[PDB]
Amino acid sequence: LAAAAAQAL
Repeated sequence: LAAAAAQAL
């Protein structure tokens, strides 16, 4: 999940 979120940017 942390990576999914980071992907926003």
